[PDB]
Amino acid sequence: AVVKCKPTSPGRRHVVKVVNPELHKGKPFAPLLEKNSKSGGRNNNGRITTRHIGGGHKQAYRIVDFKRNKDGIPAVVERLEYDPNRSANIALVLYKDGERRYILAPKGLKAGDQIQSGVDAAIKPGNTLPMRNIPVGSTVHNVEMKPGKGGQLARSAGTYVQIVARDGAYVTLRLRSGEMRKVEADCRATLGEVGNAEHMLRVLGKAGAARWRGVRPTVRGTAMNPVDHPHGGGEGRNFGKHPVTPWGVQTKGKKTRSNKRTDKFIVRRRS
RNA sequence: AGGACCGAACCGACUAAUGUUGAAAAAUUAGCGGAUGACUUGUGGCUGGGGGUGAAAGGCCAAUCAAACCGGGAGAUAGCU
RNA sequence: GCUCGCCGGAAGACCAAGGGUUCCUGUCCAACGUUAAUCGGGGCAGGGUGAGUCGACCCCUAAGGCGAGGCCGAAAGGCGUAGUCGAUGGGAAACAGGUUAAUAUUCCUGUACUUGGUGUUACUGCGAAGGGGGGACGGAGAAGGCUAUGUUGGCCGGGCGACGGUUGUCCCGGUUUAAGCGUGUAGGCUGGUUUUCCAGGCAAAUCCGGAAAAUCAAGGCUGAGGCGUGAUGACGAGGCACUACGGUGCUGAAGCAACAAAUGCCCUGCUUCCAGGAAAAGCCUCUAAGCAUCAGGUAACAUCAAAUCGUACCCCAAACCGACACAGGUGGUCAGGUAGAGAAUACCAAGGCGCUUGAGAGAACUCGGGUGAAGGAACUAGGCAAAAUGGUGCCGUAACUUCGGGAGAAGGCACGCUGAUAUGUAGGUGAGGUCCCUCGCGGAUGGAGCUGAAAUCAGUCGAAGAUACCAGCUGGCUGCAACUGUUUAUUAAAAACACAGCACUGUGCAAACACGAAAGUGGACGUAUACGGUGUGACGCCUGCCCGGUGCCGGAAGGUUAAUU
RNA sequence: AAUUCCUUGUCGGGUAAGUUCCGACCUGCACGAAUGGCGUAAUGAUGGCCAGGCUGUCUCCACCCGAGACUCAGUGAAAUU
RNA sequence: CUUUAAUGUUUGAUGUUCUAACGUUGACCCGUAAUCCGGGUUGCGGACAGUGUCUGGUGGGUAGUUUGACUGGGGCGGUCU
Repeated sequence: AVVKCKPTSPGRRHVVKVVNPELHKGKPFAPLLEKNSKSGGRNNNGRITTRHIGGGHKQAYRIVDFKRNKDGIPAVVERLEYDPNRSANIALVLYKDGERRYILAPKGLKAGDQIQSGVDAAIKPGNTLPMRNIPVGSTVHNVEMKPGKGGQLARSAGTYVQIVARDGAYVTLRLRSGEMRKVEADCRATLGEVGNAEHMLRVLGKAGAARWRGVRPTVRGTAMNPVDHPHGGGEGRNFGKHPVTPWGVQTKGKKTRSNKRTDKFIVRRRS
């Protein structure tokens, strides 16, 4: 739910929280936990490869099952849980055989509801079926791109994919980015939209909030002496050159897609 | 409840005087700021020189930084002293 | 040796790190000590560090490192699998007292305990590089229940006062006692027991998980403290003989209660919040492959073993880092008394010091401070500095405002001591006693004693009652930046850098991008409500005209145009 | 105007007297709308200005307490030449 | 030997399709009590992609260098036969 904190302090006038009581107010399922130590934007060589990353709050990894290959065995939702490693919330489900697993939580899922995977599953939100058996004009999430590896698209808070057509062993999709992609007509997809849609209306409010997320401050570059950045310096605020990345790339329109390996599944890239 | 309030430890270093072959190759005294947090601290670890890191000052990288230090090319070259 | 003065959340005591004999004793004084030196952290010699329980080694791992093969790479070599190292973390066990010139939870006395090996006996399904469980973990807040400890009283011993008073509501001191064993409370959590079935846990499983029934509601786990035991002991103020006044054997009284009470224990708890909170082993269970009048397991007793290294001393400092016996720097632990909100401040206790040149004189001038006639910022670049303000409670409190603030706005009154209300109140604590009982560390009743505010009235001293130390100057107009923050270690803390927010743009995942000759890694065990880059910089009303130029994104008819031919 | 050369712009405010400050005027040498424009409560060891209190800051110094200076003893440097 | 159409042959351009090269940071099995690697099976792509040699364009991202002299100081201007 949406709620705006009160201006009891400078640092709360603009903070906005996304609260939800349905989430489990307790410890998570340990057997599905894994240590996730932070890196800091560095690599095996120790060099900062991705800037603006460091610190943040400790996190343990919740092993999520994006494949959903347990077919013909229904599961009941035990409880909704909070996962820091992603924006959407997850759901601990209990299979009839006694095995529990985590999944992404669709829009209107609850605790106690049932879901089933496979080719003979029902057409309801939260179910997983190969897109071959999904009608056209439907809406799915956690879409696979190659059969067997697991969902890779529409995994975020409120991201959904819409199926537009089915030509052969392929199907055409419009992703949340407006792009029009095609994938094999056997890649499993999960019905419904990921439910955290109020995650975008959130407001951190203060700088320290972004630092809890493991984010580090962003220094522009215009105040970065010429040795450090192309924009560099100058007496005052000159900036009389083209906007450019560090390492010299435009950043203001220049397209940088150079795959040329797929180059078949793209139809309506965007805009 | 709070990057909330006063204020010690703790962390800093705004003003002044002293000191300036100093007690000290940046301190002392008197006041000053933050003080549940983008806080602070111990231990150990990673990043190596046209590179690192940098809430960015051309700042820091062993009292040394507009390209560290040791050795070597090297008895560089010096129409200048 | 008698005094004086200083620290006393240390300038005291115990450690890590680091140093490595500076420790103790004897002896010496050239040099070292900023002076002398009989002294010394100096020289010389001798002596000193005693562990099954402390720590390390050892078992388990974190970040990370190395890395058989392997992948990649002109060579060197780089990345990395299985694995192996790696604490700053997890993992069995000792307390008190006494003792040496110098060591001790290490020696001695007493009382305990833990993990293993072997053997006898009795009863036996044992077994893993595997499965599960557990270990296992955040921040803040909230009390309650205890203790450490302290105060008073009582008890015991001593004392009757260098000057008035002092046999009394007088004065001084002591009033300590552990681990462990046993008891299982305050209290926290969880519903238990039995039978059957099952796509799960890489196969199996009596374990875990899941489903279905009957049957009982009481079963259990965890748990500070207290009590008892340990303890007819030990220690003990002080005695009595030795007594070189350097010191020894024996003896040694009381050894209770109440109140207050922690930041520490119950508490790895409870409650609540988002930023959602290590791993692995030991340990508890499950069985497989396997072994069965075996081997092995369990239980009791018995016996043996528990090695090796460190252990002195300093450790906010003269012993470590600073070239010095240097106003510096240095992590953790113990945290008394009076007043106080307090770990501030003042004065003190234990204890430890007076800072390794002194003596005198009492000029200018300098430094650090104290007071000041009248005037009161006339000083000065500038109220620089200094002076001033300063506490609790009550009344009261502006424009403006994002309605939270502004605000401790401003400003005003009252603060002592004594007595009474009340021979010490309200409150808090709570014994005996009575009653109850599942007879217990119980519940109720009961209120002794202890403890003790705050206010009112009255009276009273002083120039002055927040009397010391401690301890906001205030207000008004205004620029810039929203704010908290960050920065030029060592002349610049700012209007700069960050910032939440906004926008443009790129990126469909083997993502863009970045580090890399490459492999590969990061981004991310993420997937456009995401990530990267750029600029702007809370919020609020808004963000206008121009695509010629440069760049970017697109597009076509033609022209020009590389290697090649 | 953190931007205004001319310039102490002009008027008014405040002062006995105000190149600074405040508020208006516009002739903006050379503001201007996310290298953002105009406002903005709160905040700030921020810049500037005016008041009350306060004072040895000053008129104008005076006296006093201590540490040095001075003298004796012991030890015993330095820049410079 | 001036000339043009169905075939054979030839190479060259486009188009559709296939799989055997190649790719696979898809699935499963084994080495193997191993998310590396390799092998195998299968699927998806598929002669594209990608790499090598050559070549055009772009290229302060990174380098090595240049940027004169006279001169009533230098610069500016002017001059240099």
